[PDB]
Amino acid sequence: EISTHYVQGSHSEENEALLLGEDGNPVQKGDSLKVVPPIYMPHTQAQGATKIYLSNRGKNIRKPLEGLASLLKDPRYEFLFNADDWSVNLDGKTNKDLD
Amino acid sequence: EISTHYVQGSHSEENEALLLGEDGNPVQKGDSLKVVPPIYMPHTQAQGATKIYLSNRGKNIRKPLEGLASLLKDPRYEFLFNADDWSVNLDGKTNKDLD
Repeated sequence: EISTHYVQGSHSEENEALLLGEDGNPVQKGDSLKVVPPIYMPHTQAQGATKIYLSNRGKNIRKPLEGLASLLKDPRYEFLFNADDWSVNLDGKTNKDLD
Repeated sequence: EISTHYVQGSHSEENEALLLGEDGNPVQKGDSLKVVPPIYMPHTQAQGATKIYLSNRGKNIRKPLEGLASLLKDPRYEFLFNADDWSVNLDGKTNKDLD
């Protein structure tokens, strides 16, 4: 819903128009275990610069996603989202089960 | 949202088309601590004179910004916006902290 495709018309994930640094690397690639969101190039399709059009697949649930992001970093929900032996990693694997 | 760019197509901040005075200096460059806004040249890119285009990046929040400015110039909200020692400078540095 935020990251913009490098080319208009198509919203491919591989065309993420992120904000790159002087060296060439993006300013903020983004993390999954951490809740930092990725940085993206500003949406602008005017003359002079490349045509940047925002993704058209985004829904209207930005506020609930922001609320969930705030909740994820709250240390009062460790028992829910960060269980010791029941923490689900990226690929969906748990150290122990419900037994 | 109100100032106009000196070059059409792009709205770079370095292309601000501020209405200059007879002597050469701008009539109203604007101030930050003071809530006075800068004056800009009229939006008219017709033939005969130089082409000046309006801002192409502004949102639709002119009314809330005017309300915020009115609140900022209100002496009844000093306890919020102009606290005694916890005033914030332009670079974001206060005399004291929350402790």
